[PDB]
Amino acid sequence: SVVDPSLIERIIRDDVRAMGAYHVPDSHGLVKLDAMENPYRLPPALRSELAARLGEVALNRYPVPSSEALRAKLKEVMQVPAGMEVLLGNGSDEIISMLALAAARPGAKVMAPVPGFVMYAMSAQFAGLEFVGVPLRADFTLDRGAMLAAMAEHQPAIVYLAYPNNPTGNLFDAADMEAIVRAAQGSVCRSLVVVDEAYQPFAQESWMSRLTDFGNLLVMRTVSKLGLAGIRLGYVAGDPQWLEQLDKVRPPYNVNVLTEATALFALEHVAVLDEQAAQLRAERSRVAEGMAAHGGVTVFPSAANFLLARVPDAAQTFDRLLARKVLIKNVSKMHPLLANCLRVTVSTPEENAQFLEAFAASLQD
Amino acid sequence: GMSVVDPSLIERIIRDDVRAMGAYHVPDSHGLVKLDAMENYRLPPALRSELAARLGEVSSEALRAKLKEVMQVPAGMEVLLGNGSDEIISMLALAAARPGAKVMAPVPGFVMYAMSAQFAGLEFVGVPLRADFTLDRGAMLAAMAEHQPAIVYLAYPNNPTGNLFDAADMEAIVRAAQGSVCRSLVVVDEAYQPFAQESWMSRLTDFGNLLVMRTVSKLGLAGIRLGYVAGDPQWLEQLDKVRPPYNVNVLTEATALFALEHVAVLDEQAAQLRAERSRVAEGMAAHGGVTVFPSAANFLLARVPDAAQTFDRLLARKVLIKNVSKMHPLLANCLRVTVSTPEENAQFLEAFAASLQ
Repeated sequence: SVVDPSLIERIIRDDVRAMGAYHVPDSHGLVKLDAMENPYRLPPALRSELAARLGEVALNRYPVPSSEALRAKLKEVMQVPAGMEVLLGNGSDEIISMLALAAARPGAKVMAPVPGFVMYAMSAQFAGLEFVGVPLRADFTLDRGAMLAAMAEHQPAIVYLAYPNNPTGNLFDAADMEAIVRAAQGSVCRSLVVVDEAYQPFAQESWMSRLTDFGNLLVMRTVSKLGLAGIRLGYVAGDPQWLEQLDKVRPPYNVNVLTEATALFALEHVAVLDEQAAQLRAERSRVAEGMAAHGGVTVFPSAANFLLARVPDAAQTFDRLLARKVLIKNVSKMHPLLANCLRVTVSTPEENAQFLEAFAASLQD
Repeated sequence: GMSVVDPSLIERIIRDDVRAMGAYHVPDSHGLVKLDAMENYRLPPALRSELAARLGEVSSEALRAKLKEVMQVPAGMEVLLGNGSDEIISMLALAAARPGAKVMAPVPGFVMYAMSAQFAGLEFVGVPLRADFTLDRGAMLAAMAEHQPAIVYLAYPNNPTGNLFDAADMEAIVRAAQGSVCRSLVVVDEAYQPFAQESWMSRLTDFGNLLVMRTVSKLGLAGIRLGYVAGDPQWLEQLDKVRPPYNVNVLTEATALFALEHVAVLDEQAAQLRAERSRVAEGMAAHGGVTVFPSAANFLLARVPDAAQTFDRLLARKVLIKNVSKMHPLLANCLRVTVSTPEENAQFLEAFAASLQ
């Protein structure tokens, strides 16, 4: 090796080098419950129908998925209110970046609760805008007064609210959020408020209908990738006066055809996707109950496909789980309020049962 | 009111220049011969069904191993996978997005070097190429000395100019970025390099601040090409920390593996490109006032008397090429034309000839 390690130290962000193995190698029997992903596969009948449709779209056998058709289907399926426009993207990150870029005015700031979605290189993930993180309460609830005070002091351009939040899992108090949306219209500050529902499972309480009630609100979501890897379709709904501006800063590339065809298929099989969501809800409860039954464990409330839990010793529990071929996410070092916290992704019944046993054993000192 | 948009709030939040821009209107390319994009198809029946089978049935390890084998990634170097060169360029910008971190590239260059920097909130330093689009070593080194960039992109060959920069100049740049002039990661972007050409891959052994970026052919299928970056694990282990889980679609990977297992087909693609690119270049250069610039890529850059007029006339004749005229002073009156199938190339040269009269 002819690498100069001091050059790597100089070029790569300290927070990127600080992080440990974001991806660990796929060994024999390793159960991964560390990533934002849905382990559930479709029924064989739907799997082969999707494989057929994507294969045909790949080989130019089936027709091109029209963006106008995909947007129209989203509006219908997602009950986008009358008068509101939908804008498509390559995942939620592109849409967040487009938003930040559209608002990249001299001195523009982005404000979001912390610990929150963008856990590293925040300003970088918000087109160079200054990031202002407002701590959530110790129990991860949104601190209305703290948000309002920071809003008054800092005068942000954009307020981002993850609904549910990553890594904490919780849906913030709806009243507190409405107060924030109204405050940002002028009385406290002047901001676009973006409710990010990217970690929200299908057929759940959405802010989509609140687009009718607030002129400074945008609601962003994603469509399932249906276990084929790749890029989830991202989308943002809101008033044409906001979206028409946002669409001018799109990167020099469109949304790829497989993502569009896959998202279309997802939208056309909502009954099946509702079934998965229900099965995951039942499994999340069993996993939460199992973890919660132990001494010194706090399982925090969750509306997501993952659970955050505080344990006596996260570093120790992580290693002991990995020693039993179970990989979860240690979020302990990402923020002071996440001290001794692990984030477990809800998986299949078989994998959940393996996690629960390994978790129970790892906690014994 | 509470429920209605405040147009002064739009004015306060959204950039003045974005509001001044016209709306994004998606143009229909229906009925047009499209020679404005970075695409090559022509796959035979037997392979098309074999590929169809593979995609019907559908391991990143297996793909990563086959990439290293076929592309002869040097011993000790690893590969990181992504969605085209685009995702890799974005990941690099994010991983290197420290305060004051600058991205540098010779200009005119691929729009994503500057764009990736803008999206990551990083300054971009364009260093002009010479009027003939050759790399200016002296300019590059002075720029590096002055600005101290974090990343330097050296395309091989360059988009939209098509040419391969001087190898000695490039090596000088890579070595200067090790500490003598500045301290930068130098990425050789081989995304536009056809198969079976001179590559920087083997030089990963010689330079510790070098990464080599490439794509695999998608065999003319619709969608994304597999993109990958080869280099030392100490670099790639850090870049892997911003790679999203399951970032690449299984069909993208399947097609990439199918292509890496049918190298002879990639060789035949390369051979047909050499022939057709010579044909198109000659046909264009025959016209008075037309300068075709040298290329080792899937497209040709040409300067015409009036690019706006030639573009409109070609479009009126149902042929779409890329008007890069306004994208850099050095591209004044330049059009970038993608080399395609014999039939499409014939239609282009027919339309091009009629549009110049």
